[PDB]
Amino acid sequence: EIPKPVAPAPDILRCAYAELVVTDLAKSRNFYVDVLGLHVSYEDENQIYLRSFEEFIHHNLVLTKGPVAALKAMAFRVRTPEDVDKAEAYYQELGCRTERRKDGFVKGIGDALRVEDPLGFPYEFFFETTHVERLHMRYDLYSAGELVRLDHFNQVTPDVPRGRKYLEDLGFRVTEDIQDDEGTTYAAWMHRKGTVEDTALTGGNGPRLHHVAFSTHEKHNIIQICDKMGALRISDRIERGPGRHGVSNAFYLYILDPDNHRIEIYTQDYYTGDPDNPTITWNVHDNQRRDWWGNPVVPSWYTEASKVLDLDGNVQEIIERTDDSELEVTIGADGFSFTRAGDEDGSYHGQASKGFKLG
Amino acid sequence: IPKPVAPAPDILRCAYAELVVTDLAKSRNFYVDVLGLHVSYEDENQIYLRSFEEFIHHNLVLTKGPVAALKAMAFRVRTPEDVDKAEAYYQELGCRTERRKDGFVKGIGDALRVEDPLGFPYEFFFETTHVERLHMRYDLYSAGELVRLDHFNQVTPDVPRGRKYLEDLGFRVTEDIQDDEGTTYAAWMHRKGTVEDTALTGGNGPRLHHVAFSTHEKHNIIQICDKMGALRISDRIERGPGRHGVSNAFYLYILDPDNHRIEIYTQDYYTGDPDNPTITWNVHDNQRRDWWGNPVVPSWYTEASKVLDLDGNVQEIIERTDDSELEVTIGADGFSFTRAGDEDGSYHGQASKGFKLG
Amino acid sequence: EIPKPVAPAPDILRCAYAELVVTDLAKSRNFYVDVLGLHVSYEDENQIYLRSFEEFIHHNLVLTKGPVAALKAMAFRVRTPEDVDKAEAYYQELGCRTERRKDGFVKGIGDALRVEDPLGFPYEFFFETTHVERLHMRYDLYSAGELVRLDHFNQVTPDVPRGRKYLEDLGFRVTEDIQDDEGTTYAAWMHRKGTVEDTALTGGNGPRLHHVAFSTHEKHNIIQICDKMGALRISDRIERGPGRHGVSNAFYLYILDPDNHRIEIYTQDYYTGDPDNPTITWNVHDNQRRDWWGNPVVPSWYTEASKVLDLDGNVQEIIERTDDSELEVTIGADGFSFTRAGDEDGSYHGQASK
Amino acid sequence: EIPKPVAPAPDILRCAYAELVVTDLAKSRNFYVDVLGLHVSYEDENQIYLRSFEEFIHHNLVLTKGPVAALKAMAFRVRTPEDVDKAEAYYQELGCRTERRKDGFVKGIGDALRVEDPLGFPYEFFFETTHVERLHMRYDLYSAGELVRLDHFNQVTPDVPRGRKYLEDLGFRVTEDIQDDEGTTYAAWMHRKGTVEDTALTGGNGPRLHHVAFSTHEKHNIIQICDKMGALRISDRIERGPGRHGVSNAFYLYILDPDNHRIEIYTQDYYTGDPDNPTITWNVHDNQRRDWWGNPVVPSWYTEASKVLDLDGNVQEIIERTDDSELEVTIGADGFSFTRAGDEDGSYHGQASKG
Ligand SMILES: [Ca+2]
Ligand SMILES: [Cl-]
Ligand SMILES: [Cl-]
Ligand SMILES: [Cl-]
Ligand SMILES: [Cl-]
Ligand SMILES: [Fe+2]
Ligand SMILES: [Fe+2]
Ligand SMILES: [Fe+2]
Ligand SMILES: [Fe+2]
Repeated sequence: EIPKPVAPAPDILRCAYAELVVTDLAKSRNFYVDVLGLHVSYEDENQIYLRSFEEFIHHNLVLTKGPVAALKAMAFRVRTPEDVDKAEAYYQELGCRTERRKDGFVKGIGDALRVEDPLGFPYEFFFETTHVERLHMRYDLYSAGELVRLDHFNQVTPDVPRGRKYLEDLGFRVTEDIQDDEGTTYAAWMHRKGTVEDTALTGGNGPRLHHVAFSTHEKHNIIQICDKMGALRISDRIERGPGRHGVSNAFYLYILDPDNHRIEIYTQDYYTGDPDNPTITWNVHDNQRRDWWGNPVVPSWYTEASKVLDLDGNVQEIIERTDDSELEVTIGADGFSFTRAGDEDGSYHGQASKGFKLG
Repeated sequence: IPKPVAPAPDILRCAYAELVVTDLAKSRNFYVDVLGLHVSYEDENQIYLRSFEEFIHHNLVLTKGPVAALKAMAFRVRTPEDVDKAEAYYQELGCRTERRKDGFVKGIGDALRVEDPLGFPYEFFFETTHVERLHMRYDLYSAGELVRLDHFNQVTPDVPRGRKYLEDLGFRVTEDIQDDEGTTYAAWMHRKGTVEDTALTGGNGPRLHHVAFSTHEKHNIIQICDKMGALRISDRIERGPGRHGVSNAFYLYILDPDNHRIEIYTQDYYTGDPDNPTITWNVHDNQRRDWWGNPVVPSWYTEASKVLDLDGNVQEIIERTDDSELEVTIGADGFSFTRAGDEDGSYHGQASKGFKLG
Repeated sequence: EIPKPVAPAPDILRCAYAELVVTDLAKSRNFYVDVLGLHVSYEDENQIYLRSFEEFIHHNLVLTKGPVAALKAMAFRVRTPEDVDKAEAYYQELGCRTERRKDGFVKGIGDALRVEDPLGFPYEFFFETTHVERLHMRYDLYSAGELVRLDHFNQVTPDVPRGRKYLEDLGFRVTEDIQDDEGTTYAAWMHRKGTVEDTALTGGNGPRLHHVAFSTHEKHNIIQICDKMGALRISDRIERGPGRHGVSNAFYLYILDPDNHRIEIYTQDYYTGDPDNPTITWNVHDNQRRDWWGNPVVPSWYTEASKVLDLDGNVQEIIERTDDSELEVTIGADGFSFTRAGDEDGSYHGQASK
Repeated sequence: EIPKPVAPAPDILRCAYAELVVTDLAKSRNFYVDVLGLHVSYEDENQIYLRSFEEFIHHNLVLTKGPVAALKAMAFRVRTPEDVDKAEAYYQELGCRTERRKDGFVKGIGDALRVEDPLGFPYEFFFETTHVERLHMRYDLYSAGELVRLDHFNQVTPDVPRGRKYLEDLGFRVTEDIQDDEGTTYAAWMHRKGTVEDTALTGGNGPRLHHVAFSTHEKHNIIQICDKMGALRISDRIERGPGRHGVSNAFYLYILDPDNHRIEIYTQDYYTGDPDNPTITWNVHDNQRRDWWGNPVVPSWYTEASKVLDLDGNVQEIIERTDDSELEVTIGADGFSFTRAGDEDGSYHGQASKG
């Protein structure tokens, strides 16, 4: 159990950007710029800095060339410069390794703290950032699949309750979770900015990065991404979806970048900003919890995720989950799911929904 | 099947299906309360339903009976005389016909039913009772509104044989699915200038694969899925939602209380020019049925509705001997590709996206 | 009135393309390609040939550089090559001037007949056309405002009944119209392809071309055109809309090209293919007939339209409408409209709505 | 100038609900429930408590039968019970009339403070509220025009700078505003919850309530409201729109209830929660500031607004704006607006855009 520090938590606004290490920068730029339409804030031979249509901070995604694809940092914006000091004190009290750079780790960010957090994830906290042209009314640029915001991260970690407590102390509130009737938590979603999530925990071997999520305005924009992927004959890079989530109630799509970093495209979750926002707990065997329409969750969605780096840039060693596996208990050999609680009709025993089994 | 000397009836479009249903109240709940179709007439025996933009009496007749099945798939013809032409055409084909001057179902007049050469019960009619066209009744409009009847899809063992017959009847092939060794797995064909009025799916038959209704927009289809989740009947969402390859339409397949399959469809393309370019897809192309490469659930290939003869008895099934689309794509000896010739993004002995057959 | 020929009418499939004369080709190209996203089928220093997303024939729009902006031809595809000969015999019997070019008037069209029709409009009939790549699944090209089909033309003409009967003899079926209780017809819509319209007649001084219309898939695509025009700071070229039509039930927008040629963007009218398709007549004073939400129709919509050319390329002289003016009876000083017939609440007298 | 209290401001979460006095409870029910599809949390013979599709607090709208149609309370929810204490001390230091009830003024709200604020508006602050079934996944109920959230209020007040300063001291941050080159402010928008607005000031004679705004998921849902109103042959109750706003970038529609209370339907503005969120100032003569597509703003939109009540339920006296009138300077007889700054082409003199 991760103790609550005496030192006050930094006041975190929102998820702000991810730095992903990529192996072939030109290939990755083709994906995020040509395919997905993100806007270039800056690039050179080593990095690409990208932002969403409605962003005014410098970037929402930095692609950094390196030998091993991995998450290098997941960055949260804090409310004041002094919150960066607070973050440093808070993580030092937690016994975590920290690194402070007054002029930033990446271009367009100023004073910044990176930490190896207690779950082994590389978090950044910053306030200072170079404002850029906010493109929110640049409909001359707007794509049929336009990514309008950065929405959230999702982290794979072996012990969800341990992580959840730590994130709650840091001021995130859990909006939804997935549990069973035997005490196991499989996943949790938690926010600062008043949407369903700024980050999220998925039970599994970790630390690994499950995905980064961008929003669109409307559901047809997500459909267009799928359609465009078909036209580009890269439909094999559509992992899962499109669908309606149970958890979050968002319309969603998961796609895979050239280094298999998973990207979620997301729209129309709900307001969570009230402090007594009702926490929704879904049962792990409810077949409408992940896809509301009951479509089966591909096994890769549970098993595959990106490496994460330490502050030296080396891959963090993976710690195996010992709690029950969501995959196993729902679609595995001894798995079970239901459409209606207590009804055998529309239930699935040892296989996935809709007539499929694990490959 | 030979081309008759007699002229084909001039067919306008698919118009309505009569489905036999076993429990009329449960079927009513599905078609009216879940799907929002509009009642034109009902009694203890039948429910007559129409789509939002329709002016003819109905697009769907649900008839209570002992064995769920397709009883008639009906096409409207251009003139009263075309019913006489249909009768002569099918008589020359040596098919059983039955003519009723005052119709088989309410709101249809002079009508001919035939057991066609493929074993399917076709109706041809001109005369129909017009009703209030609800197309601007936005006070009634559902978030999932079904706006038109679009097409039928028929399961039949020998696709080329059926195709040639429909071509003689004036349907024109728009798209099809073949392999490199000359097998045909499916064909789509039209009269009204959309991708299909009816379509042939290779398989044991005669069976009715589905009846399709349109929506205005893609979000309307999404809403049907969402509503089915809220009603906790997501298990009746068979396949989708998706984008089709063939037709380019956004789609969904759902199952009614008797397992009759309904497609919801939108935004296919114009085919009314006589030299409309045909499109042939390779059976192993994993974008042909779902453009996004999502797997086709095996029930989509195997399950379909019984059809009746003109006495109300079930038509006997003839087995397909040509290769099975399921088997050559997603079975244990199957394969499909994302890019022709590329092993990356290819699937061998299983479906796309990491699933095998359950 | 225009007598029915004994010669058989050509079998007309649909509206197919318009040739518009434009004064500055590069400015026109910016509007139709860069703003509206139409797809280049051919271009040179004198002409740009453009098509919609789902088209397989060579083009839906030809922009031709010339001294005077005008409609040069409104072209219908016919069902067979022999239908061009039928069109020639038909228009000759009508006493109309015709010109036949076996190798076409514009690139990508073959054997073609142009006529000065009885209403003074330059019609073209052709069958042969060069097929091109049908872009309907090219979602790598698809714009947020994508124009997917050519839908129809709309013609200003002084005597709507006279034109309507002529078009009916040619096989067009009227789907909707606007009339009053005194028996005046103000507009009619008519089709071959089984939508609400391939061409339409608006009562006014003519021959003039009121608009060319393109379809989108969905209503948001039309919204995007407006939003894009705002971002390009050319919102002054949004003439009317976006709205829901009463007539046609379509979602719509009217915009103006650099020569003030009017383009409609249109989606989601209904099927009219059955021969007893019910015809809808609206009362001219019904304030929901043109915009279903009761938004006012700006006067320019009724008064402004494009010149049309004769076969020598000279502008056709205009004949003034003598029947009542829809503008005058609805939004002019002695005009009126209602929301609910017979209710003075929601009625407008001597001005427009809202 | 309204002074900044020594007392700390309450932590305000968001706009939460409005209480509207209406004259015919059945006709108002028909509008809000049958036409617009809002969900009934509670009703009796005197009041109807309505909520949006995604709401979990008891209600977003209370219709209260009474003799004079008016805003009775615009309510904001605060972060903690102790913030209702903070509110009370804050408004007392401002010399405002206050009234606190530990068991609420309306059903479904607990300890609540109502005030006559320095601009003459009845504000309520509360934390405690009865939770109800959150209908956000009830797609069996979802309307083609579904109203999903309460988004904001908009207030008519004669002196916008004066009001703006007061709201900023209260913790609202200005996101967008409308000014001219002569030092006049015509409108401002300001937020707590990280959208463009929780309330907004429109320069005019006041206090009056300009509108209450509800969100939809998508733009087509707003189009459907218009289409439905045509089918019901009540298109005359569509005042303005649908449109794209300049200010806020939201897709919008303004309609009128049976007592002429103005309702906005709104979707797809942007995130403002960062504390250095860039302000956007529009010039009052820019014809894309209110409707981005340049559609004219009808004069009633500027002139008409709802009465508001004091804490005794009497109508607040209206104070006249003496600053320049947005109507007059843009669409009046000596008005002006432009499409492109400095371009005569596409400008309008003494008249509204589009003919
Ligand atoms: Ca258990
Ligand atoms: Cl999920
Ligand atoms: Cl398919
Ligand atoms: Cl109109
Ligand atoms: Cl505005
Ligand atoms: Fe996610
Ligand atoms: Fe189909
Ligand atoms: Fe038109
Ligand atoms: Fe507003």
